[PDB]
Amino acid sequence: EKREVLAGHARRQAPQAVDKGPVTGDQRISVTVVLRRQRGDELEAHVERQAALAPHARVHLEREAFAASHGASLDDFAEIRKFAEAHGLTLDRAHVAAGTAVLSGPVDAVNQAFGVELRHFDHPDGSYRSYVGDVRVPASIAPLIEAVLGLDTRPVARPHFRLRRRAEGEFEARSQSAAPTAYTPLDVAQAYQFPEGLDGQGQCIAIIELGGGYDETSLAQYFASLGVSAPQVVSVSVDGATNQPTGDPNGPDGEVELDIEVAGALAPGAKIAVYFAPNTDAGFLNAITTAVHDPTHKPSIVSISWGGPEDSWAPASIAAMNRAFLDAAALGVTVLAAAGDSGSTDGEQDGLYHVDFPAASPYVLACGGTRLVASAGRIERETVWNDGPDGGSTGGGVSRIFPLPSWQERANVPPSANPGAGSGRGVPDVAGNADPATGYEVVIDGETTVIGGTAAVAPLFAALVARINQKLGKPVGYLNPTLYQLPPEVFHDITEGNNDIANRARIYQAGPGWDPCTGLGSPIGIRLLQALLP
Ligand SMILES: [Ca+2]
Repeated sequence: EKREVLAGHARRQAPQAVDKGPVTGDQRISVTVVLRRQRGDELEAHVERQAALAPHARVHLEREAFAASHGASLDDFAEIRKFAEAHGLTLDRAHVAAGTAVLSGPVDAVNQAFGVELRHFDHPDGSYRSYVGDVRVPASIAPLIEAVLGLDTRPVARPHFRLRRRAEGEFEARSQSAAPTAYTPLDVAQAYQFPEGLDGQGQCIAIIELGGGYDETSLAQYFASLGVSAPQVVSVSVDGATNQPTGDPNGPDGEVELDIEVAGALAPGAKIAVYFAPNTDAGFLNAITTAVHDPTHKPSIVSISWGGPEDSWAPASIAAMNRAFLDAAALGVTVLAAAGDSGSTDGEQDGLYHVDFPAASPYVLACGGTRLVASAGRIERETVWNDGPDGGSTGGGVSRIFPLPSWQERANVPPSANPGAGSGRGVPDVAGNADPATGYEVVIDGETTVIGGTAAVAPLFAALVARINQKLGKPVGYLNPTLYQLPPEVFHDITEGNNDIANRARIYQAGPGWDPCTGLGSPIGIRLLQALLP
């Protein structure tokens, strides 16, 4: 019958990608379809509505009631199964609350079902399969499908951490005022006045990982060296991915282990659930929906240190991710994400500034990066993290996908620096120490070293939220609107520096109040808690 284009799936060949022929032989391949769901408008409105309410008197939805009220319908899954069967695909697994389904079949079947021709591509960052053109499905099913992910398997995200390269002191003079010292997460938390007497007991922090793994020896050695009891850590497999260390310190293991060590050191009473998934748009989405809707571990917080330029994703994939973050906000789950570690250009050399996703989502607490100089438990100096082209810098900027939220509009978010300007959601929301030169001591694959990157800030603040949730007795959930309504005295304002590592324009620059390098600044823990208490 007639076919219909599914919006947001158009793709031209990627820059630097080389076509290596059609995918054939017909091995079995899997994709994730995102279905329409019941009462989608009400869901968005409910969250957008609760904004005018302090998170300690709001009404969030419950996981057990969510599927029936806002999940995809069984009638719709039946139609998706009919569509699958009619094209040689199988509906392998349904996720009712999240409103998604995994379908698999030989390439010819996937090609036919979605109106694409999958091709092999070689690229400097890794070979993958993808399509050039658009996705078209039978008109009869088109209304039921909002997105198809996994057709393109290019690595979708980068873990936003960096290993320290320089540790040696100044020749004929060893001083301390910005380096070459390092901190434990506890030292940083003290500088940010995290509320004490709290360890996150009763909370579960979900940590999303798109590669690598952790080993118990590195973790045990780390916590023992701090003289603290280690948190309970469990691994969760998504789409067949598992806890699989590779042994490379600059590989995904570095991210996995720093995430656990930073969050665990500060909220050792929290259960840390680590969700492993493939590094593809489908894997990333499935890791987030699995954690957000997890009936077993029931996380109250999700920490993400992986991401990619918002323009490197298919629009339909970003929309599906954003919907999963809307679910988290509706369910009272806080989602934090590193804002990027490659400055205002986010690792792209096309002559444009780019912000990183998921940080760009209005439903995510975007975490920027600073260089922190602290001593005797106090902040002596805190500036924008910018160590140049090869050293990295905090992500930050103006989204070209998401409009400026009403709750963020009074902050000093500027128009985009790109040609044409234009308003958009400002990145980041808050910031914390991320400079490897004033980094965090960690144990990665058995060795003691120092790391930085905004990848450390998401777990740092995830632990802060866990402590605050413990004190409040109930989860704070979606915090963004609240943060922008709080008095400025709740934050340590960063006013000096810029996150431009591409040119001399000082792209974006810090200043009094909100800026596109550090957002509202570093939270002052005890003040934030006090402001959230009834
Ligand atoms: Ca500022």
